[PDB]
Amino acid sequence: ARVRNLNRIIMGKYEIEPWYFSPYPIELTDEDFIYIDDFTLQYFGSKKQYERYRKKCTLRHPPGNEIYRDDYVSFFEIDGRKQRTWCRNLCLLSKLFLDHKTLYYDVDPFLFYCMTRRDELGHHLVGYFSKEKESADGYNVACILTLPQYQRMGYGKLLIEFSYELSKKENKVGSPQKPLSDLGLLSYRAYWSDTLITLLVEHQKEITIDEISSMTSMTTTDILHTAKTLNILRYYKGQHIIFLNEDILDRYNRLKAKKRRTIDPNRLIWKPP
Ligand SMILES: CC(=O)SCCNC(=O)CCNC(=O)[C@H](O)C(C)(C)COP(=O)(O)OP(=O)(O)OC[C@H]1O[C@@H](n2cnc3c(N)ncnc32)[C@H](O)[C@@H]1OP(=O)(O)O
Repeated sequence: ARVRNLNRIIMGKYEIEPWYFSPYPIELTDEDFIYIDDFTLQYFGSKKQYERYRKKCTLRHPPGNEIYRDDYVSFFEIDGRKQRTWCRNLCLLSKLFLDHKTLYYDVDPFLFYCMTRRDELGHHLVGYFSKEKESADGYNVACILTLPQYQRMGYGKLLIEFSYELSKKENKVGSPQKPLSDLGLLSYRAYWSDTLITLLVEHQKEITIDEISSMTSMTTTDILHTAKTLNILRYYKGQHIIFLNEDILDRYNRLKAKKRRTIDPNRLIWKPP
């Protein structure tokens, strides 16, 4: 009698192996897989069951308001309390790739911003980031995740950039919840670096900390840490600034050479509560 662990999830054409254990309320059997509907995120122990529900009539995108939509991606804002089932399913899926995550069942305190890529086939959920409706620490992100099958395609940086656009619209600085996984922290460091580098080349050769946080919603701490890492911190005109140098120009051009997609602030149709 085999009592197997969940060793693989079948999502669309993808067969993904979890990185960590997730509390799916499922029976342990001699099989080690479950089906995850790429639209509803519902889990099924049998292909037949999955098929049975797949036929049902359902929207083909996350259950929320589309507050951002460009030719590349869309962002849906979902209130956990309004979509408990879907969000709980999202959290169970997310935990498979997180060392730790708050109780998956309690989604009420969060707002989920799910990003989809649109094809000739429609919407495809590629990642998301949750956010406390009320954060005592002012965290502008709780967990952020790019589904495994879509990682290392630039989606994570888009998720992060979007979280800062919300903060900017809110007229507040923000920073991701600590502690961050290594993957998460390294992604933020790259984003913060790319951001200061782009500002120095496209905005001004010299910029004060205040100006930076005002334009990016990045906190003083994240700005200083990033500036020190790049060796671009100085004192000019009576205050601390970051400055441009050949290294930064080089980095900027290399960044641009990758012709990466970015978020257009003008397409964010959203008002904070
Ligand atoms: C806040 C918190 O509670 S934190 C927890 C953070 N989340 C996790 O740990 C969950 C598991 N991990 C993940 O979901 C992901 O690893 C994340 C979100 C941390 C990062 O997401 P990703 O989609 O992989 O990010 P992204 O692709 O933008 O990262 C850039 C990397 O992709 C590579 N890349 C992007 N597009 C391309 C492309 N077209 N061709 C080749 N490489 C590419 C970059 O070269 C870079 O590699 P590098 O980091 O060694 O320099």
